[PDB]
Amino acid sequence: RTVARDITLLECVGKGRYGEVWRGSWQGENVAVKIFSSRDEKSWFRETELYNTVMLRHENILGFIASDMTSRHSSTQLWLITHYHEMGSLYDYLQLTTLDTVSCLRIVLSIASGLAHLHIEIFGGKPAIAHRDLKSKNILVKKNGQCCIADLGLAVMHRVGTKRYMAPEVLDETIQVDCFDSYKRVDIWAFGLVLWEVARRMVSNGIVEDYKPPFYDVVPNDPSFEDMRKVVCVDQQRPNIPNRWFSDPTLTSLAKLMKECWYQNPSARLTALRIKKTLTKID
Ligand SMILES: COc1cc(-c2cncc(-c3ccc(C4CCN(C)CC4)cc3)c2C)cc(OC)c1OC
Ligand SMILES: COc1cc(-c2cncc(-c3ccc(C4CCN(C)CC4)cc3)c2C)cc(OC)c1OC
Ligand SMILES: COc1cc(-c2cncc(-c3ccc(C4CCN(C)CC4)cc3)c2C)cc(OC)c1OC
Repeated sequence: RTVARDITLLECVGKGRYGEVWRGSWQGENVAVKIFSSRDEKSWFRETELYNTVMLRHENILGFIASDMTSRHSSTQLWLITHYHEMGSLYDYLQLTTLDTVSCLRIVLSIASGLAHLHIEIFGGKPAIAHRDLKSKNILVKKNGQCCIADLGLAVMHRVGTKRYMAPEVLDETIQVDCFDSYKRVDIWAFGLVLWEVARRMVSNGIVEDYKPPFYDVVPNDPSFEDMRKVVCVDQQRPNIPNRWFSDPTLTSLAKLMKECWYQNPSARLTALRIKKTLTKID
């Protein structure tokens, strides 16, 4: 039979230290092609190893299509092919777009759904998985208003995380590295920062906050590990909840939820399943 393996790379939609992501075309259908730098080969190997262990299939997990390794003259080329989400990342989306109560809840419940699916062990099934780099750039927006979680290059089954999103126990090196639940609790911290980023863009009583990344007001751009440790661990700062949220029942409930993702004590934080249940009772 014919194995049509050609992908037409049409436009670059992301470029970083990781490498590049392209919109591509296979048999008339859009795909996303992540081309890895030499620098970040181990991210391709880890995501490939995970998908070779468990073929994750969930509406709120970026859809896997293929892992490709091609021999070149002097190098190895590593591609990850996935579903293509033309609306781009949540980070991208929140820059110009504002949300209402329905769209805000749909976004955050879809993220919680994807995260709970990663975290849960299913017997007969899937191993439990922690993401370890959850942030708004690693979440894609779908046309139906739900999101999907991307980038399992740091995932662990039962490179470091983006420093801005690191939990206190990562920054102070107290994380119980032999305990899988520790890595879940690091994801929940990061989830709470994403929830704050999204909630800011939800309009209430004619008011919205501008898009800002977590800790924009207390660390530099490209904060150092030390910058983050002093804010999060030493001073125990947390993102600001604006007064205007306390006039809106949805943002009042979301403020309480994000507080319960940011406890210094990792074992006090809510689980992804408890976050879903709380979100299904809002509105
Ligand atoms: C190797 O590499 C690439 C392959 C492909 C590709 C292209 N046409 C058809 C296929 C195909 C799928 C599955 C079967 C099955 C049929 C049932 N039978 C019992 C077992 C075998 C056969 C054929 C594939 C896998 C695309 C690629 O790009 C997206 C590839 O490169 C990453
Ligand atoms: C990787 O991704 C894509 C793959 C394909 C694709 C191409 N040829 C053949 C197949 C296939 C056929 C038949 C089986 C069999 C397996 C065992 N049993 C006998 C029942 C079913 C499996 C696989 C597929 C899935 C199409 C795609 O899109 C239209 C893909 O997505 C980009
Ligand atoms: C986070 O990580 C990965 C993401 C993706 C991915 C999947 N769908 C769509 C995208 C995308 C498309 C388009 C835009 C822009 C361009 C046009 N307009 C001006 C605004 C929107 C941005 C983003 C991406 C980047 C694939 C990945 O792997 C193949 C990723 O890595 C795991």
